[PDB]
Amino acid sequence: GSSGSSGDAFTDQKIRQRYADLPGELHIIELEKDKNGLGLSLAGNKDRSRMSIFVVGINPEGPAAADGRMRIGDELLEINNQILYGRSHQNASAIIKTAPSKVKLVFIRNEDAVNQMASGPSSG
Repeated sequence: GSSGSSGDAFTDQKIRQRYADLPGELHIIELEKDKNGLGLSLAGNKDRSRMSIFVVGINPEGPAAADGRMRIGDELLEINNQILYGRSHQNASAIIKTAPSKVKLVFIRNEDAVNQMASGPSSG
C-alpha cells in the first residue's frame, strides 16, 4: 500500500541526535548547486587514521559562497541522504555530482575543527 523501503534514520531529528554528541553545532543548510556546483575545498584529518571531511576553503564562485552560510572548519557528515563519515573526501564530491540541483548538506560547526583538519588539499 504505497509503501516500500522504509527507513526514517535520515530524519533531521535523528541527524541532530545522531551527531548531537559532537562538540561543534550541527548546521544543516540547503545549497542549490551552481553553474559548477557545490565548490568546497575538502581535506582529510591531520592523522590519516582519523577519517573526517573538513572545509579548508569555500569557492567564491560556488553556491556555498553565494549563500554565505558555510564556513571554514565545517565537518561534512551527510549529503543528499548519504553518510560520508568514514569515506574519503573524494567520494563526497562524487555524491554531490550525482545529486540534483538542490542538495541537503549536513555538517558541524566547531571552532576547534580548523585545528583538527589538515588544511592541505595538495591540488597544485
